[PDB]
Amino acid sequence: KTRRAEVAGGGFAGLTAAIALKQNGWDVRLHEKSSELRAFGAGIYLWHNGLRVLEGLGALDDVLQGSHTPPTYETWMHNKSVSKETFNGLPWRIMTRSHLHDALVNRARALGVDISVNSEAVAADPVGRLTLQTGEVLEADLIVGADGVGSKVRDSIGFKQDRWVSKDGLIRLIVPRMKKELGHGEWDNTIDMWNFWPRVQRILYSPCNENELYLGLMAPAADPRGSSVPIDLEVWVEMFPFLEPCLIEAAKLKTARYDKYETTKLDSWTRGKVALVGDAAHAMAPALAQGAGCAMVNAFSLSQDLEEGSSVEDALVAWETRIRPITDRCQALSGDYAANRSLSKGNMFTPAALEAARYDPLRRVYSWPQ
Ligand SMILES: Cc1cc2nc3c(=O)[nH]c(=O)nc-3n(C[C@H](O)[C@H](O)[C@H](O)COP(=O)(O)OP(=O)(O)OC[C@H]3O[C@@H](n4cnc5c(N)ncnc54)[C@H](O)[C@@H]3O)c2cc1C
Repeated sequence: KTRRAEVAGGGFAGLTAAIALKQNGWDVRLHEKSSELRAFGAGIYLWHNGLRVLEGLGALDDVLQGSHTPPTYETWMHNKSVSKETFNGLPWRIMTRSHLHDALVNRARALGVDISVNSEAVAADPVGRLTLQTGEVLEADLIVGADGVGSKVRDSIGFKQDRWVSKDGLIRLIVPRMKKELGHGEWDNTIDMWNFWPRVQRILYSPCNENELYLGLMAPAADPRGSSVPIDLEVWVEMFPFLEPCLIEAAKLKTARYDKYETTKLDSWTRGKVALVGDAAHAMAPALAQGAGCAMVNAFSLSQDLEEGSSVEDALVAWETRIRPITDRCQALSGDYAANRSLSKGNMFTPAALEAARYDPLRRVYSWPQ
């Protein structure tokens, strides 16, 4: 009677699938390749779609405590404010990655999800097996590929994949807010601080709570000072002097990494009893801040479709058919924004840009109209 799920990946997609399945009475085992459960990338934004998934997972309270909704999302071009957007009340939130990841881990443990670390999936079979790097073959009614970019679960099966890689990247960090030292201004806002002159450098300034500030320092990979890690303090201060107190702190972080990204569009997300979720299926450009939101909605939604009385194989097909278009459209528009630098103009969180954000996975409708 008790159905079994094997999840490869302990990132936001895997943790979400795990919790949602466990809530529905699945016996779920999650496998994380790393030696501990950690999330990288410094900070993250969630919108109403993602926040609803957390509500659905019973992990919302722990996320909202200790994270921040700025009074406004502000854009600057060459230090001039060009927009302030509040999205007609659409909920949104900024936090560190560890904060979101910890809430999800605690919830999974509270539910009794079996979590293994040092446990790497190297292959999956559509008939319902997952092979680990040690050689162990696990049978289950449902295998979830939540193993991120470069997914072995996906590549062991072979999907037709459109791949693209960005040449340019950014350096993401958590630093103290330094609020007093920043002096006059609106330093609780999101501030997307664009510049093309004297050089292409941008900081997305993203308060996570009273103590922690998430910064994303973005410069071309061809720029040997701006792309440097640990950060080349002088070049960031010269273009963002009003952030010097925080940048001095960022310069102390010798763990900084300059990270680029890749995008992935697949011919399908399923094969038999194997479902691909998150980056493994649909890595997208960061411009709409929806990569994880989409992953969380999709993982959540996969549990919904598995409650319909159908075989797993048919429930998977139904799931992709139902939920995929919101992700495809989001991915597409985000890619276009990123290629065209569209957010530089401000006022670009249009109703179509906000489509994925407006989606409520709990009631399966679009809310917070614009
Ligand atoms: C610059 C940038 C900014 C972004 N900002 C946002 C944002 O603000 N808001 C947002 O919603 N999204 C954002 N994203 C997207 C977001 O980072 C990803 O979409 C999301 O983290 C992917 O979740 P995941 O669970 O699919 O994969 P991952 O987070 O990559 O996790 C996969 C996990 O699987 C593990 N793993 C890997 N291989 C194996 C294996 N073989 N076996 C077992 N485990 C394995 C990994 O160790 C990792 O723990 C951003 C992306 C970029 C590039």
